[PDB]
Amino acid sequence: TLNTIALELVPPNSDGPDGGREQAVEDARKVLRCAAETGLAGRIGHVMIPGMIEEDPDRPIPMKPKMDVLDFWTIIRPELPGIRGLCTQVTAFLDEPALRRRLGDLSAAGFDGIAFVGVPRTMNGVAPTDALSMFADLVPNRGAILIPTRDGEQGRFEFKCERGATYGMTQLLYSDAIVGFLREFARRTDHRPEILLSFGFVPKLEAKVGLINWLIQDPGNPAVAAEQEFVRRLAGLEPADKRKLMVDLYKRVIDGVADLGFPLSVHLEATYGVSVPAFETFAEMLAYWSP
Repeated sequence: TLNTIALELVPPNSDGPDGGREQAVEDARKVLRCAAETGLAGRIGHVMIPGMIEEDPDRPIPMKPKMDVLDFWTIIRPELPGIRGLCTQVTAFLDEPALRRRLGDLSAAGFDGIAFVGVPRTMNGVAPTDALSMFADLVPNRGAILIPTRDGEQGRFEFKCERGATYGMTQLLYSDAIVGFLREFARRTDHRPEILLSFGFVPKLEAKVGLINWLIQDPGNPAVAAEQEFVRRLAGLEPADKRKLMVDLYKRVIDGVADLGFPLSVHLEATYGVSVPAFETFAEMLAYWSP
């Protein structure tokens, strides 16, 4: 059981003369600063470093290269004493021996959990679900991605638990759909993976860029339609009003799943960047319930 507060920390752009090293150091320090200014010093137990970033084909300016998960971790680990590592890992370009070597490298560096994921839309090894069960003593927390609104997620997530998933890291949660999912999942199955509950701060910039709106989109799915409308509302609200709405949602989710039998961790995300306003919302969420 992780039983932790994980912060999403995206590696910096490596296109510059220094490869993003100084940017990585300022990122780690800004995380500690925001936590300190909001009353959450020492509360974060893990950083969640994504090894894959969804690419939107319709973004005009292509995404600059990013640091490797492990290169990024090597720089920020001295800056984040006591905090452990989580990550996502693309497995499509790793055969079983190469997967063994990567798992060993991550395990040695101090990663507790790893979620295997696929490649972006615009991109061309072991399948993520087949990797869950391989070399299970290395990075023993093996994660699957859970999207409770997705069609057929019940049988999909159930099969991933069969195949060795020990925790589920959810897509960003902007409704209480996770409550109905886990209730039905606990009714149908004995599987009780730890659920890493993902909550993402929404700033006013979402109203212009629409990044989060795109990340969660699911055309035709009315449940996601409701969530996108919730995100669009949040983005236009004044800072205090949106903090209350996200905290209320947080309470509905925690209160909805608290008696279902799944171990709970919390996954904090700030899609547009770590900020003090983001951590002001995080703090009030964790003040209601915290792992």
